[PDB]
Amino acid sequence: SLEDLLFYTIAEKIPVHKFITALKSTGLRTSDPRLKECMDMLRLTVMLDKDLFKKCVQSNIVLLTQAFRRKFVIPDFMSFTSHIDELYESAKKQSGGKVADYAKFSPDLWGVSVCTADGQRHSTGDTKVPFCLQSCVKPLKYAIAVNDLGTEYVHRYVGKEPSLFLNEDDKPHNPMVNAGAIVVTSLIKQGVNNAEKFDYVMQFLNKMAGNEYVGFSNATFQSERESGDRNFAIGYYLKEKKCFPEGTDMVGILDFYFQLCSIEVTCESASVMAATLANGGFCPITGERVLSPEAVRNTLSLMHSCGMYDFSGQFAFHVGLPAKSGVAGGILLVVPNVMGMMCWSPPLDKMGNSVKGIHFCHDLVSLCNFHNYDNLRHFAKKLDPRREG
Amino acid sequence: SLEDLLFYTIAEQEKIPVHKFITALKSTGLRTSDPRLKECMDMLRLTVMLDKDLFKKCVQSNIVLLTQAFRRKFVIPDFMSFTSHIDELYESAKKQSGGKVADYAKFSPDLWGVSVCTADGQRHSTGDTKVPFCLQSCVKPLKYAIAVNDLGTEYVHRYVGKEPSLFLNEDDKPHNPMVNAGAIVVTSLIKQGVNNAEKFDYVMQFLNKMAGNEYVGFSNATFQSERESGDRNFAIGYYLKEKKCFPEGTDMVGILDFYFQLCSIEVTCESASVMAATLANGGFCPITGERVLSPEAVRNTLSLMHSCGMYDFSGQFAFHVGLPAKSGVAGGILLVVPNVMGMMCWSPPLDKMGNSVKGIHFCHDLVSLCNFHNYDNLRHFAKKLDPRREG
Amino acid sequence: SLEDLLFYTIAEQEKIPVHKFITALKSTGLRTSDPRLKECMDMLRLTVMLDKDLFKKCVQSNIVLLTQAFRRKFVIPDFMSFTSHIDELYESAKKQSGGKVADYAKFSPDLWGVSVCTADGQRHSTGDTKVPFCLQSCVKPLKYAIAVNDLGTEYVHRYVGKEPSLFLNEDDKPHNPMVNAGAIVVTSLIKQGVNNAEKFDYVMQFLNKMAGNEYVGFSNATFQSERESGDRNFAIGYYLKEKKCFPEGTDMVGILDFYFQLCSIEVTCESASVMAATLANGGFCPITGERVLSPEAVRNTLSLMHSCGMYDFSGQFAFHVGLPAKSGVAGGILLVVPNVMGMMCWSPPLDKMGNSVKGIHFCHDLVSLCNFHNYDNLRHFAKKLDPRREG
Amino acid sequence: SLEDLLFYTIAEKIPVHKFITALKSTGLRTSDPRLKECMDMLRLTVMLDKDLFKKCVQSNIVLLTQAFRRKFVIPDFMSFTSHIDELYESAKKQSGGKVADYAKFSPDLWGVSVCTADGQRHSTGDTKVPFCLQSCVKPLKYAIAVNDLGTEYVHRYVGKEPSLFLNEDDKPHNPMVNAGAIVVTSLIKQGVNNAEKFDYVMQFLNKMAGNEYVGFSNATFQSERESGDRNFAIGYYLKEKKCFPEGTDMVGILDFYFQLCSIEVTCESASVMAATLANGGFCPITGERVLSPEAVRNTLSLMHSCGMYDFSGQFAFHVGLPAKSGVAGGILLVVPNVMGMMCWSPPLDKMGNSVKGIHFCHDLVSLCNFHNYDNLRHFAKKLDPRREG
Repeated sequence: SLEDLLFYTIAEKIPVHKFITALKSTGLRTSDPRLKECMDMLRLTVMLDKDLFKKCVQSNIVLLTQAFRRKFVIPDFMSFTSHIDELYESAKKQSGGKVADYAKFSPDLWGVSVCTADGQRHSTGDTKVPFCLQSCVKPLKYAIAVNDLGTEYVHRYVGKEPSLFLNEDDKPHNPMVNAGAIVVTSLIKQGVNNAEKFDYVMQFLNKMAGNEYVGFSNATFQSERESGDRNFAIGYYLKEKKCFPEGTDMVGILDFYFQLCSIEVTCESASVMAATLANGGFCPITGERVLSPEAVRNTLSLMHSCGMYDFSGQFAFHVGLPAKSGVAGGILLVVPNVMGMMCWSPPLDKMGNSVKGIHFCHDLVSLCNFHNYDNLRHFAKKLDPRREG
Repeated sequence: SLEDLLFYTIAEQEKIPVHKFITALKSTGLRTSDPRLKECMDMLRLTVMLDKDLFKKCVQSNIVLLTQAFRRKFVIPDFMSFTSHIDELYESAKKQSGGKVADYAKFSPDLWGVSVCTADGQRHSTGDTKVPFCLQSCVKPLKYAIAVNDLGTEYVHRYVGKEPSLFLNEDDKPHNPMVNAGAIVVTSLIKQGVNNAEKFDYVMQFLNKMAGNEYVGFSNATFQSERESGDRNFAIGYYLKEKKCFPEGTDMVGILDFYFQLCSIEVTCESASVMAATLANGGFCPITGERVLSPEAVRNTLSLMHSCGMYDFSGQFAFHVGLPAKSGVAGGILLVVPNVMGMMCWSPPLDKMGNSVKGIHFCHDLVSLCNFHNYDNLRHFAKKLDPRREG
Repeated sequence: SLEDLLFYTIAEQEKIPVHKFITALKSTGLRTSDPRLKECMDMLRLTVMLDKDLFKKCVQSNIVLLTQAFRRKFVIPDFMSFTSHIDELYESAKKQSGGKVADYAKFSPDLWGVSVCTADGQRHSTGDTKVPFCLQSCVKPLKYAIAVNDLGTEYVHRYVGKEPSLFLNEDDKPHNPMVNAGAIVVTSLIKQGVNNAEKFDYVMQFLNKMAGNEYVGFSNATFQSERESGDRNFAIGYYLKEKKCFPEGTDMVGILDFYFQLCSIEVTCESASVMAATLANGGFCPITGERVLSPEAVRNTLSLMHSCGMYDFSGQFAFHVGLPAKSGVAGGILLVVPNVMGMMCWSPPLDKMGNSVKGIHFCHDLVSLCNFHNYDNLRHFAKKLDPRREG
Repeated sequence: SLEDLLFYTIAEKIPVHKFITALKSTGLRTSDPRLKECMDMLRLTVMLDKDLFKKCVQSNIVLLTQAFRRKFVIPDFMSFTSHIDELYESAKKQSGGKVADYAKFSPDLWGVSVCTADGQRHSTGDTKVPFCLQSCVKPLKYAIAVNDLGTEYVHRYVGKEPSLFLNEDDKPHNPMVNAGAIVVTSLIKQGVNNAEKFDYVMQFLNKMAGNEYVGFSNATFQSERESGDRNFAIGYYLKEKKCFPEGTDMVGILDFYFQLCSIEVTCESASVMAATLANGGFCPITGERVLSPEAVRNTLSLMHSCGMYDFSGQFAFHVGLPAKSGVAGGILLVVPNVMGMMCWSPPLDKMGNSVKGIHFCHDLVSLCNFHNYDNLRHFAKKLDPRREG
């Protein structure tokens, strides 16, 4: 039987701690939601045997086996993890950039979290501090919209390419720019009032993050409606051009838009969000299906072309990964079929992207064959974390 | 023993006819003419029943590969079913009879062909895949790969930009190598110093390598037609000369002539499909096993195909198809599906934006069907089918 | 004696009837209601035959001008013939029945009127010149003149540009005061500090001066309509607020409301024609003799009318007509012929570019006929006729 | 009789010199072509009397009277002339600018010539040196074209407004830019070969300048075909777009275009050209009709909008006069109904206009009410040279 087979794999009686260290090794976290029952059993008890063991691991056997038979998308997780630490310390040195002077804390924070498509977790630095999604949320509400309404409908209102405000057919160029994000906001969960629409998006972000940290920054929501002249301008221009769905309260939508920009996450929780996008719309730490593959494909496409503001082409060329930056200092990054990530560092460059975060993404792809158009079979001197030795 | 084990798997009882072994091999998708199969095929022709021993004698040579092929470890294992899908898509697009043909081309509006060469050498064609047509702008990715391979990204991009689009961008570089201006600057970096005839032979050599040595030709008829309406290109040429866009000591009128030549290069669906596959395959020609391009050159070529490869229709195309491709005014669409296969679709009648009507139809169809989109998931892909899997 | 000499020139033998003197005066183009003629007309009404003495008693007052008028030293001396030409042009354009009316306006497609006031006070109208319509964008030159007159070119152009055309130019100033953005910034410089009702009264005062005190009104109907579709203007308003385009401590939503108000101001062809003439006349209202505008303000207003006054049609218009003008969505075209006269043409139906169809027709016609083009020659003007001359 | 009346006007016997000084005073030049016979008579002879006088002045009486009865467009010419000298010395101080590094002489040359619509002449500085028209010729060949073919026809090929190369209807924006000047060149005198076309334009420029200096700089013609890559580029682009008239040799037209750019003039002769444009198409020193009023109106219009390159709007706003600058350092300037001018000074500004020349044009209009939209009746503190005291 599997838990016998596995009992031998890990033994030659078993000391409990010695099984925990074995597990964390595979990349998994003790807290893993899919590992609940097993941890519940172990928490009813310090030295297992085939009967005691089988008793606990029974309910989560398929997963535990796949982790211990090194069948995760990244077999040598410990090795891959120390490279990430190298990349982190390397990007730490880069001390350029200005903080959003309108943000107001320390320019000495920096964090990276990884969540594989298999649930494997890693962090370095300030990964547990909450910060604001800002523009990092634009791909998310877009996914939500398409998930609920579908490509066809959603792109009656917004465009699908890069760049003024309005494209050929008088739609905002795409939903990664404010004009387009504002429109997309007006499509989500119509009819109900804003408070309820908001509760709904928060619920959706919760599934996306496997229920890890998602919060809200009223401080930020106030600064946004505060300095939102530019955004109000766009709003009226959109109203005038009849860009919204019938029966829309435009001033209402802007207010909604600002709340969404003030949603909080951490490197860790966000990395899980990113991971769901890596993973076909399935949240990798709960196994729950959150987004239609169609919403995920569309989101990854437009992140690719339009995710790093003015720097999107340079980025697509040298990095080749769907990412999305935001003004609080985040870079949501997705490596399809492998992992999702969240990089956070307050100081931005001219173009509005986290300086350290940009340094990190470049280094990452220069190291491993994660570039969209890297070949998995011949890739020169890069390394492939997906392979054993 | 490896050729024993395989003898047992194909032998049902202690002698195999030669036609039965041949017929089992064909279905795996390989052609008998496969270059990595030459010795084996020689040995066989030099003889009608093999025993464990007379068979060992004919397969030992290319055994690693004969194994992977019979043990269905190819990139598309059930190649026969995948192939019937290609034919359905082909027939589906054969119906779409829109579009106007280029009028500078004197070709049948009812020519239409598709060829596939997988990253492993598996072949399939259907329709007019043997006729030769000119690459035209389809050549742009190829010669850009050649440039970056001989000179390296850094140098080649001192002279040409790397992004979509008044002819020149901010740094007074043409926008990217997939537009005429960019293509003319790239043309000027290849094989510097030596004369045109040689630069040309040199590229043709390189194309032959990429095509695994199948048909690469040349159409003087077209090359003359090109130089007799290259008013817009001469303009570009003079403007670039003025903005100091070429390397030192470039003869611009000569580069323009070299560039008309390259557009006039000929291929067939089948040979082009092999070229596409070399690009799909990290630089190795998949039917010769030979390294042709630095993977750095292949990544770049692909990047720019995805973003500026379909003329004004690139954005729509990248969103809906998500595959690097390049079209040309002759009716050709070079298509690459990274890690899987290369393709070439040829149908002369173009739509409004300069792309083959049928080739375009076919490309959307292909991705509706299989999870080949750049941003499809290999685990969860809803209703699409994965030709890389078994059940 | 001056009033003797003139008595002799109009007296044919030693007593003049009053109706004969009146009838001779009318033909010179003056109206009896002329403000610089008031005392003379009072004296006359206070009385039917004048002798050398009872006439001296009624003309001494405004004698300088009565002289210039009877001695044909006006800017257009044979005013009666010039007037019949205006009517021909009027009738010529009355035939042109193209164009759509603004649908935000509920006016007869068959309303059409033209008024003339020369730099000397000579008046002529024909068609519906008594009906009141809204200035709309026709007000833009006026309030820009007011700005530059109260504040001076240098200041006013710290806030708005001075050239034809993404809303903002290089220096992040609206392009020019004749487009909505420019107009909204200008609106924000006038009468700073005090409240809107007063700023408004203040402008109306200034318009009354410019119109020699003839009809300036206001349409609340329109002002309400304007504020109920000012989505595009509120957008401009927010964008300007963001780019720090206003002076210190401007209330933007209030400026936008003030600006809708100014668009809703009412005039008639006749009163507007006097305004136009003040602009034609270096700033002096030609029927009151009163200075209303610095000539520095008048030159600028005119410069910008010539270059950005006819919406997207300014370049064509300046080439073919060569006269500063401004149109508005109500159907009005403020026209100035420097040193000669001002005009106002009103016909509600607009063409594709936002200009009155008949007003446009009429303006080209006018310059076909007379050498009034900015760049016609006063000596050699081929087949055109000069209304400033005698034979 | 007129020459009696005039004899008294100038006497109370007449010493010949004393009549010459009297004449030059009115603004006229002794060499005046319309004063030929009179000067011929005086040159058959030193102390006239009514018989002797009448004898000489008879043939040119109408003109001489109009000059001596101060009936010229500028009555107080001597006064107006010293202001011009003020303006000249004022602009002389301004020592910025770079010379066309591709031109190659002294950045210390500077000249202004005036020719009134009445023949009155004045110069200061280097007004007798020949320099190249360069772009200053663009309005001239345009006038020629329209004179011979008419507005309707000529604007089938070129535009009439400011700005890439091609406008809405695929015509160059206007003939003051190279693309448009090249087209206009292809319209002039078709059929005949270039040498003959050129002879014809030279003939036309001769009438325009009252037969004053017009020459040709082969040195310049060679530098032009030399560095003409940009121009060749435009040529092919124009060929491709079918912008030329049927049966045109495009490479031929470019060569023609370069010759025209190498035509020489002086401040003095050019000022006469400008004067013909001021004067309705009549050459003011010969009385000859050279250009249709239609060609003159059109030329003045497009000089107004497009004559000073990028600086055309600034210029139109602050100066209000039709002008046209050229890269050798000329500014052809026209004050309609009054005078024509030529300002020359090698050093250019960023935009390509003579620095001193720009200084001069601004000062000129700030002084006198010559601005297009100045009022001749109320004009504040400017002076009106057209009026007596």
